[PDB]
Amino acid sequence: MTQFEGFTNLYQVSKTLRFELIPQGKTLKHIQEQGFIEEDKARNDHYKELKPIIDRIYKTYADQCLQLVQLDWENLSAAIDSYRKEKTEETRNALIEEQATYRNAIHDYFIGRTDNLTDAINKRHAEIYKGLFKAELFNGKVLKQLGTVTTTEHENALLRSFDKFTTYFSGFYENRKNVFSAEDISTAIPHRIVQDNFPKFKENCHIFTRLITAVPSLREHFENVKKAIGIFVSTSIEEVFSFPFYNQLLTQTQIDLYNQLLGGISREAGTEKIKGLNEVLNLAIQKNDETAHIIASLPHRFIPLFKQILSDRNTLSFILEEFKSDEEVIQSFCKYKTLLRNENVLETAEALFNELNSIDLTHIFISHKKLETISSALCDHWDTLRNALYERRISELKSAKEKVQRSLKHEDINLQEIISAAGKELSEAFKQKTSEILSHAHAALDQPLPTTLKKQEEKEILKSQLDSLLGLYHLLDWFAVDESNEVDPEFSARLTGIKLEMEPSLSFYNKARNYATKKPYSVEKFKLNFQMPTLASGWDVNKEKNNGAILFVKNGLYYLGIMPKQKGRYKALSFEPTEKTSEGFDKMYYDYFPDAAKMIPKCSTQLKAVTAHFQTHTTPILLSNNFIEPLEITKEIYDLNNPEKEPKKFQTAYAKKTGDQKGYREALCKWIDFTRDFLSKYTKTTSIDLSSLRPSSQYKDLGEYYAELNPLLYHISFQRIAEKEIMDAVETGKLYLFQIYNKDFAKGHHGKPNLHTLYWTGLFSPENLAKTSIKLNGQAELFYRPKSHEIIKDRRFTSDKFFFHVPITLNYQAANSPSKFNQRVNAYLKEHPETPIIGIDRGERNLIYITVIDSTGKILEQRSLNTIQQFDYQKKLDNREKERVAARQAWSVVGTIKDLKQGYLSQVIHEIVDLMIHYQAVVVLENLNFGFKSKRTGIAEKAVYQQFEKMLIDKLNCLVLKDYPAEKVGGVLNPYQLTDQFTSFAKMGTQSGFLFYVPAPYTSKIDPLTGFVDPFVWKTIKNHESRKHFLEGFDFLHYDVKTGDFILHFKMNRNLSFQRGLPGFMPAWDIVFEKNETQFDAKGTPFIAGKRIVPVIENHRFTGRYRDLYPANELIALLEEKGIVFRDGSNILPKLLENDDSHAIDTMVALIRSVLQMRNSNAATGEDYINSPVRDLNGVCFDSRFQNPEWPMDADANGAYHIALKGQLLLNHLKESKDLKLQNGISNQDWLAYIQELRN
RNA sequence: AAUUUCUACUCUUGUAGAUGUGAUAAGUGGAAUGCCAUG
DNA sequence: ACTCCACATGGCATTCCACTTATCACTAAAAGATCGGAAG
DNA sequence: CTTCCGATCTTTTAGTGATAAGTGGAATGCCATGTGGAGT
Ligand SMILES: [Mg+2]
Ligand SMILES: [Mg+2]
Repeated sequence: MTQFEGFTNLYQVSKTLRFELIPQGKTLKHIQEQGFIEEDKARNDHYKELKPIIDRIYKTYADQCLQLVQLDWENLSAAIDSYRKEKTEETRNALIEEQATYRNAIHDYFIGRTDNLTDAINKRHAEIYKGLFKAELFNGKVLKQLGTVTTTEHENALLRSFDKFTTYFSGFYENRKNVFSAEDISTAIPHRIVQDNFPKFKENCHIFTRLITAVPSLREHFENVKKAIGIFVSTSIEEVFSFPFYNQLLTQTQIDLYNQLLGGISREAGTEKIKGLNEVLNLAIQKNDETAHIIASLPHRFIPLFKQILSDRNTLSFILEEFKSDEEVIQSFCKYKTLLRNENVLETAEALFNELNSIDLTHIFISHKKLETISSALCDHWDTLRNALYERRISELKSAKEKVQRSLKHEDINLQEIISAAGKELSEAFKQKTSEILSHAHAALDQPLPTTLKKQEEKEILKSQLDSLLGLYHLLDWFAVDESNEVDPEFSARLTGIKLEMEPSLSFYNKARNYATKKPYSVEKFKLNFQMPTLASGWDVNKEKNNGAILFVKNGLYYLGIMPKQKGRYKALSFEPTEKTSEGFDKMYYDYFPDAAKMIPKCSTQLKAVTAHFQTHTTPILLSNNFIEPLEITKEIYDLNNPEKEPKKFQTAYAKKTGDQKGYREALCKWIDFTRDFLSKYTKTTSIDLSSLRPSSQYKDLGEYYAELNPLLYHISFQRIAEKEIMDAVETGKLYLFQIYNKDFAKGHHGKPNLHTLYWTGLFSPENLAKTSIKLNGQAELFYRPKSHEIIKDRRFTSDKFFFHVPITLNYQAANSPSKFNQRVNAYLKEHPETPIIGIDRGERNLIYITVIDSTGKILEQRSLNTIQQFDYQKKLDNREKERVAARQAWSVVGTIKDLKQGYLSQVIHEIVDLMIHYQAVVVLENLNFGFKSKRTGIAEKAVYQQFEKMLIDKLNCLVLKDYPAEKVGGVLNPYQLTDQFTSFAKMGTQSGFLFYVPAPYTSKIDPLTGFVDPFVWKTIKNHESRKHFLEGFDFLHYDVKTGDFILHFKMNRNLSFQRGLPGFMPAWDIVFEKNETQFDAKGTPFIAGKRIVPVIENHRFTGRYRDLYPANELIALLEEKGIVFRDGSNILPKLLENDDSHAIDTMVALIRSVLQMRNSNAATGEDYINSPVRDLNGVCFDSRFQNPEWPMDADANGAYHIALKGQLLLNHLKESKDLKLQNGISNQDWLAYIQELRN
């Protein structure tokens, strides 16, 4: 009988606690006068300068390695094709093996162990790779093998400024070893080549060959654009899109050339662009030819490749010049404005714009491409000018319409024909517009310039002037000056003169926009090192004089002590432990042996002495260094750890590959005995009570043995020190004493502590000291942030503050990773039938909506989480989102919205977790594609689709409730672990512990009472005869004489060509045009039943705004206008389709589409209800405006309710699942059939 | 209207909830401006 | 107190911003470089 | 006047089994369409 309290101590999690350090006593004088802060600031600055200098070596080596790659890519393409054909486990394993094989084949060039290279080149690559992650980068032991980097004297000084400090780059070495490795890291060069870029290139090749097979002219078009751009002159376009061409496109230059082939080289702005592959395909589609209809079915976009991991991008496009400071942009703009003033732009522009009143307008022309701008700016709509032109061309006349459209689409038009088509109103609006634009330009030129671009007003005035100048340039670009059509000579010459004068303003606008929108400078913290190469990397007492980090405890206040280097040497400061009743500090005594898996072979088998001993003779060697008794290394022990092959004989890989269970068991037992002897004999571990360990032959696998052994090697004890010694040490300057501090260590605190304060207090509590459940970690780091009753706004930023980031580890007694975590949760849900569901719907109108259901589908609690603790967070997020949108267009400080969303979700996660604990339920979420949620966050960044799964999963991974006692599960020492260990979103399955993912579709627009959905898809009824065929497919519809509602019948075996392909459980439906009378809810508000909300499509091409519709009222109005009698209750459908008028059939289809729309939304009045087009067997049509608590209230509440029921389906199928596994997704047919069978 | 830091506050020199840091790399999405086209 | 109206989209290019996603470390001790004093 | 070497400070190192990712596509929906401005 498993229990809900059993979900604890399953896996380790690592957390970082952050505290402010208060300098205690005279330590601030000693840390300031020795210049540690300034030296560490200079060290950080030199590191930031030196990082790209070092990166040049890695980029050069990666280039020189990747130009030598010569592989055959047919096997990987075949593997991907076979995986895409059928998604099964065996083909997935084959694809994983092939990807690993190619990732190793790429990695062999970096190592220098490939057959297809010479021995000298391989030796050079091996000797380059050997010193690539060491101090050989600094002292030139590997730089002279390359030579191409060509470091100058300042770069050499920067490189040698880190003398005896190379281990500062240790984390950089770990970061850069991920790149040159083939261990399936996403941030690796071979993984990027094999798994990221190659599927994109294969899809591009398949797209190209399909496109060429469909139409032959696109081959000539692609050859012409490839010749015109100027890339790959030796390879044809049939050879570029081929598998052997992927031996290139590995270095960044070839990738950028391929991307410029796809996208197109761009010249300077104001000059015609050379099109790309995607651009010319979009141009061919937009022509609306028959070939466009051919292409539209095909997938018509080539996918560009990704950047290489280190090499920077370069392009053939016009990289436009940038300014460097506010002084330069103001001085350059003042010079440009002065130049425009003495050249006298404005009087000759006004002469041009008043010359139209006394000139023959037949010798002037308007550019064809910009007539839409004039139409939008001058008249009520963009279509008015071209509609007038079309009517005028008709008035002076099948094929003639095409001739008129072809004349209007590409040939310039004179202004006299414009003035004949439109009349006096366009003339007066035109001169008014030029007068307004010239007035704006004159006002901009007379207005002085601000000095600096610091505050918003000084940037807004600059934008106001420069946009007016751009508007005058746009107005001046209206006229056509080219010789292809007739034009007055002197006017054209002077017009191109003033346009040539005005040309650089458009580039000036872009330069000022690129400068003015930069992020403002803000002071940031930097890592302190106290002139120590390895400061605070470990708390151990053996390393306490080299690391310097020692913790203390003083009557509940926690202190940190740093002993600096004295005259450049490590003075081993020692403390004498005294009697416990003496007043003073309690020193923390750390005892650790970091990991048995890495430290048993290092201190036993991988010594230089042992390896040198075993390459001449097989006699066992006795080791005496750091051993109380001489330990013996035998021959078979050394060959167990060095088997001259990748799998070792005592590990699970050998047993899986070979199957020799007996040999694996013998090797494992020998290794356990050897580790026991080693831990018995080593001085560091000779006092460890190893009697609690199991015998050697009982362990199933070595990882279990290490997971059991590791908690025994960690220990903390506290020793008393006299206060006089510590005070003398901190006064003399031999010790820097800081107090670990936050809000909860203040004088007057009353309430419950912070969660991290609970972690810190529970780490050093006596019960955790007796048995370690929370582990204090190394690699602590110190940061210094400078300067950026008496209650003061932003008091914390008024002075410099020392920070202290310290990692901790929770659930230390557990394993590193859980052992089949989902099996335990599935077993617990299998043995517990009555388990609720806390299903969640995410959106933007309602940010989070939840519904809690029981096992029988009833509603326990439904509630919108737009407001928590009397704060409507959705309105605040909407205001912030609108402020950011309006601020990024006025060149303001955009700011951050992540903080407010995190604040809102901190409340939401607490409410959801509180319901989880109080109901002992599961949480079902909707499985949304990353593209969809990124698109919806792009449209409105108020939304919380992302940043909600991550916080919920990370909270449930280590859930500590503040109220609960520490010894009880759920306390600070026994956290709840209700989710699987979070590694990455890609590797997450459909179930993560108690959190469930169900498919998204058919959860909102579904009737909760009977499970009806709209069966049609409205894209297939675009034409009138299809509307006739859709109309004759229905059985009947007639007016009920006693209830006043039209009852339309449906049989599901009809209109299969218009259905979306989901036959429901029911064979028939009763679609009802309900009587539009007044109904009252529980609160007494009136509403009209059957009301629908539909956007207006009166223009037949655009989506207008919403309007209220009444299907019964408009239906009876249509039928009374037609005069068709219906009071006898007879079927009207054959009486209706007997006429050939398109208006009646069109409004019939419109009414049917409107009545079948379940979701009715109107953001202006705040209405999100659902009305049901069909009738329940109880004789009540559903309407959520009744607001009965047994049924959902809004549409998002309905969405949450059907997320809950979709997870109810999974839990219902779990009870009959003998394999303790869930379904492999839920098909929409299965879900609809299940819900419609449950309702009926 | 105080906070390691974020969010909502002020019976309380503080309250309630949350908070994995550092480093590196990549991608996505907005906005402005150009070019070719579409309604 | 009513009613009309606000140009929109597709493919690329440049710059700027914000935000997300995916790896590594959470480390004592063995090995190697350096140096001040002893010995020749 | 020159050479060695034991102390001491940086620097590099050692490396387990999680076994996962369970598939089901063939297309849908998953959510919403600027909401706010003006004259008369
Ligand atoms: Mg939903
Ligand atoms: Mg929803």
